[PDB]
Amino acid sequence: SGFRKMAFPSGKVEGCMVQVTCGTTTLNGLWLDDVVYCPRHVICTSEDMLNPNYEDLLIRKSNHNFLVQAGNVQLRVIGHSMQNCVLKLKVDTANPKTPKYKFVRIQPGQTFSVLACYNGSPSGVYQCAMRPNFTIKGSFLNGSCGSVGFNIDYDCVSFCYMHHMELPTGVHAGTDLEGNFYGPFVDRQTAQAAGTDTTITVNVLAWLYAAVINGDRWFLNRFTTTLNDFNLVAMKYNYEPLTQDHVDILGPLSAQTGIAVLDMCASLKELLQNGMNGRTILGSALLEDEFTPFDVVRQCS
Amino acid sequence: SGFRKMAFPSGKVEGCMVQVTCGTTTLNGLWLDDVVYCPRHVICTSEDMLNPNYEDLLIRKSNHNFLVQAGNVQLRVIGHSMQNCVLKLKVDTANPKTPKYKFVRIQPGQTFSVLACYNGSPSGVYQCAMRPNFTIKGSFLNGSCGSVGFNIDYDCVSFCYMHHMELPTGVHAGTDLEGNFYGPFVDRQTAQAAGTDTTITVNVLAWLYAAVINGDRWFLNRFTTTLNDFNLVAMKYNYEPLTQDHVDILGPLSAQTGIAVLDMCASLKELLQNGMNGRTILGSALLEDEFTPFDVVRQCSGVTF
Ligand SMILES: *[C@H](O)[C@H](CC(C)C)NC(=O)[C@H](CC(C)C)NC(=O)[C@H](CC(C)C)NC(=O)OCc1ccccc1
Ligand SMILES: *[C@H](O)[C@H](CC(C)C)NC(=O)[C@H](CC(C)C)NC(=O)[C@H](CC(C)C)NC(=O)OCc1ccccc1
Ligand SMILES: [Cl-]
Ligand code: NA
Repeated sequence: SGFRKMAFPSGKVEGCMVQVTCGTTTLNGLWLDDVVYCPRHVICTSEDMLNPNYEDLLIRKSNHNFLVQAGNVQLRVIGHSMQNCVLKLKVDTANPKTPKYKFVRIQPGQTFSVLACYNGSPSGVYQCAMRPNFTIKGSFLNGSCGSVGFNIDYDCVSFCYMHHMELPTGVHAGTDLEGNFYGPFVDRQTAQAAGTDTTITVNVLAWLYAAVINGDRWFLNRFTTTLNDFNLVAMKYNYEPLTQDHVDILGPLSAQTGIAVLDMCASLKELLQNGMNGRTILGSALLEDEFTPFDVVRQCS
Repeated sequence: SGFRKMAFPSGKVEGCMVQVTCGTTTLNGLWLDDVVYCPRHVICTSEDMLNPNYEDLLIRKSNHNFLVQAGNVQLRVIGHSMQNCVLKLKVDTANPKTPKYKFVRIQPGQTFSVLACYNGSPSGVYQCAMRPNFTIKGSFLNGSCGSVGFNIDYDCVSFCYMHHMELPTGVHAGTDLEGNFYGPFVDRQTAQAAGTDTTITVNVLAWLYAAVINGDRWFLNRFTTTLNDFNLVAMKYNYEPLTQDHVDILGPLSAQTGIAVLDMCASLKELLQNGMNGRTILGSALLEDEFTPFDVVRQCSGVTF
């Protein structure tokens, strides 16, 4: 029993983290096989942070301009290429610690673990979710760029996020490992702002099911709702629409608890209307939306 | 910016986890040098778990009764002994992945990372605190026994917890790596309960400092209090007493933010007596007490391991 925000063990990723320095900028890179992936803005200077021409900056670089350090070992760069907003540095040695891995681009509402790193060394590991507005709510300081997000279902590391930037509300933006930003952001210091964020409804429902699995029922009620009436109410609290895909996805947790999905929607409706009246659910006084249905099944079963 | 419940990187510990099987019970062990440590109740039967005489149950056991698997490799047990509630299985091979480590016993209010494991395979990592009632609010399923808690201090892993059991409220109990239970618990399936818990005051104060450092300031006020006055409020609201040593420990955060501890205590006093008036702090509608002062300084300064 118990329910915690649980990250994947980070050791398979720790063994991939390196430090990349170009000029006076240092950040982190991800060393897989004979390639180091990092944010391409490591090649910016303080003059071209607003409108960098990355193609023009990179053609001027020599391999020896990139200083890549893996623990105490300098790696030798022997070539390079840019893919969207990620730089791929070819090195003369393959990482002997390369795990089984893949690259996946995730959808809003998905969760992943972040291994926050500075100067190529790990600081800690935590769980995040891709918000509906394509930001994440991380914990990142100066130097954290190139830190990655990942899942490790089974024995394979799925890399889904590389950190690039912080926006004015203190939230974070980045790319997949093919260098495509999540959301409309660009790796330029021109004014940008995250959209109004919303709550990941399907994830809240999953967590309410987790609460029932863990022995709590105080928030249930005798009512039900149609899907459309649920979405008309949830709208008014800045909740994301619940789709029929989401209802299907909750089917297994529904079967395990005996609570029909639309009956759980009626419970959520009442919680939005009433609040918790001094009670908690799974140790929280707010409705939690950074556990997916898959996460709940992973941790409870 | 940002502030998250953050665990230590777990790689040094992942290389130490093994599977231990005795009879029909399988749980986890910790392989360090040429010893595997695991809960002694691995030796208990389905027919005999209510009032075990562990002394007597182990002499019947011999070495090849314990099946130890590191990944897909069997380790040969060559000796066995008991220390308090932990079994020590001597194996024929030293763990080549043994990190720099030590065994430590922590105090209530201290936090640590838990590497939850099943069948010798790490499955997840999360941050916990030793509650004042000596339980932890973990997440553990059948087969999780022998999962370990730890901190990292520079390059050294400090192991502080091994998981043994679940209490009726859904909270968890275990031992240090010398086999001493935390709390007034015993390793048998007799009636036991967690005591009434309290809130870890010095940790709440640390988390309020983290909030200020991240720009959440609405709860600050002009007032100050004294240690004596605040501790009466703390007692009243089932908060742990605040000692002068706690005040000194928070000193750094006090200097950095310009809010003296007794200044911040007057904020916490007001949040206890009046509540949050609908607002949140660092994304929480409750007062969070599982960040230590060290945890806050570490995360807010980017310390690495
Ligand atoms: C890499 O380690 C670092 C991580 C941050 C968490 C500090 N990223 C950057 O420095 C990044 C480089 C640019 C070229 C992508 N810049 C930012 O993240 C920057 C904030 C820094 C200076 C603290 N954000 C930014 O420029 O956002 C756009 C913007 C500009 C002006 C007004 C609003 C928004
Ligand atoms: C080890 O994998 C496992 C971890 C649990 C989280 C499943 N530990 C046990 O099975 C443990 C062994 C005993 C000898 C300490 N037993 C328990 O933890 C047990 C709950 C299990 C069956 C889920 N709880 C227990 O013994 O609590 C005391 C108790 C018993 C009966 C009535 C009141 C209190
Ligand atoms: Cl996805
Ligand atoms: Na004050």
